[PDB]
Amino acid sequence: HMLTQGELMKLIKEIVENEDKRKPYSDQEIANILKEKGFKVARRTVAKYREMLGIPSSRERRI
DNA sequence: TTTTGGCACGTTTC
DNA sequence: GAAACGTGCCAAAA
Repeated sequence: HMLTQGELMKLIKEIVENEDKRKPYSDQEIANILKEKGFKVARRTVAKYREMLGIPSSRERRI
C-alpha cells in the first residue's frame, strides 16, 4: 500500500465532484492529475477505486 | 474519439 | 481456502 487508507480514494470523487460536474474526468485523466499532487497512483488502481467507492465512470453521473 | 475491465504477482491476515 | 493493497500486460465496446 503505497498510499494511505484512501489518499486517492476520497480524492477521485472528492475532487472530481468539486470541479466540473458537466465535465467528468477519466480514470486515466484523474490518475494523471493525481500523479501531479502526490498520489502517483496508476490508472489501474484509480479505475478500480472509482468503482469501489460508488462511481461507474463519472461519465454516467454527468449524463 | 473516449472509457473501462480481467488476471496475477509480491505482501499480509484470517 | 479467501480477501485486499498497487501495478505489469492485454483486450473489449461505443
